[PDB]
Parts: sequence; structure tokens; C-alpha cells
Amino acid sequence: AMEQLLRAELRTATLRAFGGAGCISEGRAYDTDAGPVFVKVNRRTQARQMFEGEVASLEALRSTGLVRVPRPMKVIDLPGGGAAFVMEHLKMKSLSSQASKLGEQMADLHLYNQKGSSYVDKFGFHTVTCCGFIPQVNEWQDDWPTFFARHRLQAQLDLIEKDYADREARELWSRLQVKIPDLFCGLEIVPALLHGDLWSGNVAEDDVGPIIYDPASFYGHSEFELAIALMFGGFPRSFFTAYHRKIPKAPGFDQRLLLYQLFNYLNHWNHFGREYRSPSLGTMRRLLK
Amino acid sequence: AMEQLLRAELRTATLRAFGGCISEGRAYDTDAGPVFVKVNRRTQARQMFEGEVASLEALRSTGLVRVPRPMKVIDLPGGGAAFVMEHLKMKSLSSQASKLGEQMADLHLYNQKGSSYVDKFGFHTVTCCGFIPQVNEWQDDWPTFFARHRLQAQLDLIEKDYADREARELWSRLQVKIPDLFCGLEIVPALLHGDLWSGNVAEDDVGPIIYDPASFYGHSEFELAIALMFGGFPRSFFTAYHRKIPKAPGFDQRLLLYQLFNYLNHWNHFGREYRSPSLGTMRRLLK
Ligand SMILES: Nc1ncnc2c1ncn2[C@@H]1O[C@H](COP(=O)(O)OP(=O)(O)O)[C@@H](O)[C@H]1O
Ligand SMILES: Nc1ncnc2c1ncn2[C@@H]1O[C@H](COP(=O)(O)OP(=O)(O)O)[C@@H](O)[C@H]1O
Ligand SMILES: O=C(CN1CCOCC1)[C@@H](O)[C@H](O)[C@H](O)CO
Ligand SMILES: O=C(CN1CCOCC1)[C@@H](O)[C@H](O)[C@H](O)CO
Ligand SMILES: [Mg+2]
Repeated sequence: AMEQLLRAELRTATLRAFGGAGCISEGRAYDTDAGPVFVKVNRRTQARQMFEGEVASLEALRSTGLVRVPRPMKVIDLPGGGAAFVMEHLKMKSLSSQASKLGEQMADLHLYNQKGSSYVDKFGFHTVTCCGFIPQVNEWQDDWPTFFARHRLQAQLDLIEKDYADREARELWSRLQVKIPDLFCGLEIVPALLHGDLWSGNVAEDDVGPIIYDPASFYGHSEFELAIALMFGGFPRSFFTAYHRKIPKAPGFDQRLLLYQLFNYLNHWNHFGREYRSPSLGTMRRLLK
Repeated sequence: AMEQLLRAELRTATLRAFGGCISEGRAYDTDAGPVFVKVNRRTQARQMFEGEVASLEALRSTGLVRVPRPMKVIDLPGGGAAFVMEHLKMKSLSSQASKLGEQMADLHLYNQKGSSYVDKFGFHTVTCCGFIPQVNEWQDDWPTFFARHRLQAQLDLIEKDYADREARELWSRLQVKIPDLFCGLEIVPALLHGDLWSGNVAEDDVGPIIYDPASFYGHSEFELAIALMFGGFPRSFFTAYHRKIPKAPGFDQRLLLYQLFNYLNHWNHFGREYRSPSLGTMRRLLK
């Protein structure tokens, strides 16, 4: 898509995405006596909490045996604030040929909780995981639209009120809250373990297959995983084809997709500022149309 | 340092870095070279990128500082635009800091010294500081340009979006005091990068690099305010710079005025986290 436009506008046969590293933290690879390691540094005061949530997320994904992610090694307090997180170094290129395989794996990951050796019947998580540098509440809830409205959308919009005092966001949210249960089409939603931040910048591949990293995990609706993948692009079509061969789109998928993308726009407004006010409000208005 | 801390916590004799964003775009390997692509999906994207292209071109024309070469601005289906530029292998500014200090002082001296002389403050097109378009209307007088097209623009947005009483009253008092900071000094228009914080500078094996400009002709000292206020520049950058352009009398108080602009811009971009520094800087200017 964007790659097709670039190939045409620039006149290139090939086009391979590549590549301190990251938007939240600084990341560098080091060679050590025991092997290569990768180290993320964040100087903010909440850094340890963020990295401990990433450690818990990595451990939950690794326990499934369905996807490859870096092994977490150590979280280290930094003099003068913040923390460093050391993990296994992985040789990686951007996701291309392994996209359909990753689609299969992410669908199996979401379906894992329905396997007989998994018993999680509520939405949430056993510990705090951060969306970027913003701590999230993962308090267990039986009802997914309640969990998502309260501990994702409302939490972001309360931060928008505090920091931006945005009248339009407040007024639109009140109207949207009324609509949210209708978007679920009377469906029974079952918990699915999510990577939680499956942007194209957080997936990659090597010669064995795809790799994913930087998770912010919780038990959620499987569909929420795909919203960030779709809105910022970067995943080949074959990723989604393989995924939906295993988990078909339930009724109302397209409208829930807007609701889940809304969360990501609000989170980008809080992290990155007013640039993201227009898509946030615009998505709310589209849901209310 | 952190490297010693890592050596100790991991219990390793060696710790050898290898392998060497900001909510922009991605790098792509292309048949004709590597390229770097910035994506902005909003409707104002093209205008913003055209300002960046114009800023990069004005800086490139001096031949004094290395910037990425702009290639193409492309309209995106479904809104916004992509900006393709030459890819540069880039590391954080350290060993080339002193060189960058020299080059930025030469950049600021280029206008008065060259043969074609821009004799007003402003720019020939709109350039954005971050995501906010600036008015660059030519003005003979720098305190007028800065008060109207930088400080007042920001404070009008703060009145609109926050209705902040304290900002309003402090501005009423501060506005009158601004000329005192400039009396008895000659101000010559100087081409500025316009957004020289530490995250917009880098280096490679050949020398320093600067990028993401928001250029205009301004007072040279304004350039340094964001560099100082958010840190990240080695002392040798400022030492080299001020060997060529020493601090004129009143430098520290003008520095507060210029940092105020940046605090207000951060309040408009990121919200009330920056209200306290904005108001506080105003109070320091009024003491
Ligand atoms: N375990 C790892 N080994 C090697 N490289 C990594 C590893 N994890 C991440 N990377 C590289 O670092 C980049 C950013 O990492 P990420 O964990 O997404 O940081 P952030 O939370 O700051 O966005 C990735 O694009 C990838 O190239
Ligand atoms: N021309 C380029 N070549 C290679 N890397 C680049 C180039 N431009 C930017 N980058 C990378 O992107 C980062 C942010 O670039 P910037 O232009 O400041 O984007 P933003 O507008 O999102 O802040 C830089 O620190 C650098 O690592
Ligand atoms: O930062 C992230 C993704 N955005 C970065 C800049 O714009 C393009 C995509 C993710 O890690 C996450 O969705 C959120 O920002 C928390 O950091
Ligand atoms: O982003 C910028 C600088 N701030 C980033 C986060 O906090 C530290 C400094 C600059 O590009 C510009 O001055 C403006 O903030 C719009 O982005
Ligand atoms: Mg920048």
C-alpha cells in the first residue's frame, strides 16, 4: 500500500524497511562475555514499573510456546532516576516473508485461552502493564465492554481532561459511552491473551520465522490486537488473511475496529500531543454518525 | 556510568556496543540508495512538509551544515502526506559537538556576511514549530516579530484552549518589559534552524548533522534557548559557538524570554504539564 506508492513515486523495484531505538525508550545492543544482550533505558520515574510490566508480558507470552519473544533478564535501577531493562538479543529484520506465519501464530495465541489447560475467565491481568509510559489498570472484570470502557477509554479521556481540558473530547465521550454496548452485537466475548501493542514496529523476523517484542499484555477481546496493526499499516495482507482463516470476523467487526483504534489515537494524544486530537475526535464522531 | 553499571549487574568483563522514529516514519532500502520517509496522516501534512523542505533548502544553500537532502513530498490516499529524504546513518551528537558549535555560529553569521542580505526578520513561507504553523510575516524589528508572531500567537492559543487567567495577566505585564531586554544592542537577521533541541541533531563519521528544522530569520540567540533548556548538548558545543559569537550583554534575561516561547509551545502541544514552567518563566522575567 504505502510501499506500493513509494515504489511508484520513487521508481524502485525493491523496498525493504529497516531499523538508540524506539519512541518510548532508548535501546542498544551490547556484546558481553555471556552473549549479546539488548538494553532499553528510560530515565522517567515510572520506568521500573513499565519494564516490570513488560517482563510480566514477555513471560506470559513465552509460557504459551506459540510465539518467539526475547527472554527478559534484568531490570536495573539507574542513579538519578529511571531504569534499564536487559533482555536477550535477537538478530532481526523487518517482517516480510514471515507475515502469514505470524498471522497464524497470533490467531493461535488468541485461541490459547480456550485450550483445556487455560482457565482465565475474566478480562484484565495479574499486574500493571504500561501503554507506552502510561500505567494501565488491569483489574479483573467479567464483562469486556465494561473493562475496555473503564480501564482503557475512560482512563485515557480522564488524562486528556486533566492535561488538555478538551471540551469536544468530553462531550463526544459522554455520547459514545451510551453507544458502546450496541457495538458488541449481543456477542459473548471470551478472554484472549494479547501482545497488546502489535504495531508493525514491534514485529520482525529472522530465518526461523517471525518474532514479536515490546508487549503490554492483558486478557482482552482478540479483535483489539489488530486495531493498531491496521491503523499504522506495515503488515502484509497475508498476515490478516492467515489470521482470519483461523478467527473469522464476528458481526460488527468494522465498527469495533473504530472503537479500538480510538483507544490508540487517545493514547497517542496523551503520549505525543495535539497532533492526535483530530483523529481522536474524528473517530468518535464517526462512531456517533 | 551506565556502562559500568551494566558491566557490574551482568558480571561481564566486556560490554561492546554494536548495531548502533520520534513518531515520524521509517527507513527503507531502495534501489537508488537508502531513503528515510516521514509520514503524517493529518490534512495539514503537505503544508508542514513543504515548510520543512523550504527550511532544509535554505540551510543547504549556505553549505555550512549537513542536513538530509529532501527528495519528494507525496500525497497519501486517505489523508496527509509522506516526505522522502536522503537517508543518513546517524548517531547522537558527541565527538562532533565542537564542530557543530562552529558551524551553527557560521550559519548565524552567514546572512549579514554574505552578498545577498535578508534585511528583515521572518521567512518567505510558513514553517511549523512541531505541529503548529507559524506566521513568518517580514518585520523590520526583532522584538516586534518575536512578541507578535511567536509569543502572542502561543498565548492566544492558550487563551482559546485553556482560558488561563494567570497567563493572560502575566502577559499583560511582560509585554511592556520586552524592549528593555533589547535596548542598546544591534540585532541582525540570522538564518536559524529554528528547533535545535538535542533530539534534532546527530553525527556520522564525517561530522555533525541537523534535521527537522523550522527555519526563519531571527535573533541568533533564540537558536540556543531550546538547546540549553532541554539539555543533551556537550559543553564544548557552546564553547565553540561562543568563541565565534560571544554572549552579548543581557544574554541571560533574553535567554529566559526565548525559553518562555518554547515552554508555551510545549504547553500548546502537550498540555498543562508545561503550565508551571511557562508561568514561572514569566514570573522570573517580571522580578
Ligand atoms: N531483544 C532485542 N534484540 C535486538 N534488537 C531489538 C530487541 N528488541 C528490540 N530491538 C530493536 O529495537 C527497536 C525498538 O525496540 P522497542 O522494544 O520497540 O522500544 P520502545 O518501547 O522504546 O519503542 C526495534 O525496532 C528493534 O529493531
Ligand atoms: N534523513 C534521515 N536519515 C536517517 N535517519 C533519520 C533521518 N531523519 C530522521 N531520522 C531518524 O528519525 C529520528 C527523528 O527524526 P525527526 O525528523 O526529528 O522526526 P520527528 O518529526 O518525528 O521528530 C532521528 O533521531 C533519526 O534517528
Ligand atoms: O509508540 C508506539 C507506536 N506509535 C509510535 C509513533 O507513531 C507511530 C506508532 C507504541 O509503542 C504504542 O502504541 C504507544 O505509543 C505506546 O508507546
Ligand atoms: O518535540 C520537540 C521537543 N520536545 C519533545 C519532548 O519534550 C522534550 C522536547 C520539538 O520538535 C519542538 O520544539 C516542539 O516540542 C514540537 O514537537
Ligand atoms: Mg524531531
